[PDB]
Amino acid sequence: SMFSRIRLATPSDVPFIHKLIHQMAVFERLTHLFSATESGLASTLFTSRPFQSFTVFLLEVSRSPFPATITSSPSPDFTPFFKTHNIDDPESYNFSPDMLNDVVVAGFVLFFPNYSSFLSKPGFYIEDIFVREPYRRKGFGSMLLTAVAKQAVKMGYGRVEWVVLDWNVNAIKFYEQMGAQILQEWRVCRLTGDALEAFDQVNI
Amino acid sequence: SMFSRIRLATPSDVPFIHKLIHQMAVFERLTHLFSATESGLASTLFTSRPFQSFTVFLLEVSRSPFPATITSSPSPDFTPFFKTHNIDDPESYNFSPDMLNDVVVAGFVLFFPNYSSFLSKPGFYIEDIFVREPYRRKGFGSMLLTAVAKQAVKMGYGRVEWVVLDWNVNAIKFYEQMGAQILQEWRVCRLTGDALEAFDQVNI
Repeated sequence: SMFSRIRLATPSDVPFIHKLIHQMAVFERLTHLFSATESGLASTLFTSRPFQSFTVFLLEVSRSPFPATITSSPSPDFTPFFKTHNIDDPESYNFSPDMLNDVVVAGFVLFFPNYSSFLSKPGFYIEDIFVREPYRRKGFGSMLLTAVAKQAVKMGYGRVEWVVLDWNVNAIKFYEQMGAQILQEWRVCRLTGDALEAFDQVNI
Repeated sequence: SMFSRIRLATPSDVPFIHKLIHQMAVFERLTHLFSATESGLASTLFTSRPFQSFTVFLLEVSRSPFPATITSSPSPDFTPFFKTHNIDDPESYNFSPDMLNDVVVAGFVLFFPNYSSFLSKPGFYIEDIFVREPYRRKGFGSMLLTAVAKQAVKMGYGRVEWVVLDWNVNAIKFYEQMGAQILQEWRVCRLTGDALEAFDQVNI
């Protein structure tokens, strides 16, 4: 048996969030895009309460059962999610929130509220899901997505949204099986870098 | 001369936000999607400070100059944006935040923070821009977009993002002229309605 739990991240989890983002960049061969720092994460991710703005769920695993609750959870609207599964992790020591306890961080989902004007209802947008290598091929990416959807339902939020690569045919079919719809008409536009910084010069 | 100003919305602006969203739905022939209420907007849009979560800039117009400042602005990171332009508005009385003053609300942009994991930096996502009919064909939609970009630069945010219709060739060219990039590989996925509500039944 391997036990898993999904909980809310708090400021003390910044080292693990930093390392998970780095491993995600390594996995994607995108480390040239990585400039995240622990200070940057610590000063930006936790300026609001969970679900108020940026929110991170952490996936943790253990060979022994987790506690049934988290009494110190940073939100009153959240109780952890759990699953039991029927493994060598050399990086365990860099992912243990309590060095003496047999629990390691295995993945994360980062999400934040979006909004539907026509409904006057918030929803969630999922920005990143990443599961580190020893825990891959076990369905944990889907478990983290499911956790965000379940939280949206508990809170009465209107929609959960994310993006998918046009060619990722297997993920598209997976999302459709869940009842999600791929909105074929929209394209994402991004203003960044020197192009964004040039707006400093507009006389308004 | 017509003077314009872009300021932060506050809870007292809920009636105008409600009516602007409604006019946007009427304009798009999408009123069958409109279920927004003043109470819903009032209880969801203002649970955080400006730029912390959902944020609305309001465009206002006047035949006389605006004050140079807003001392009661709900954010210390914001000063209003202004433009002078070289008109019959029957709906003026439904859009005047102070009935005796010669100022009317003409449009809005609704946006909220997004996040780049690789940068550990927030950005802004623009959800809606709408300018009501007597003030259309005057460049105010671009002015509202510019306001969000300028605010991102002032705050050191990393990117501004939005979506565009694949066939909206003129808007695409406009966004490219500004230096934005259309990311052709991504498609938006949406989980909503009974499909979302079904996640209540997942045993995690």
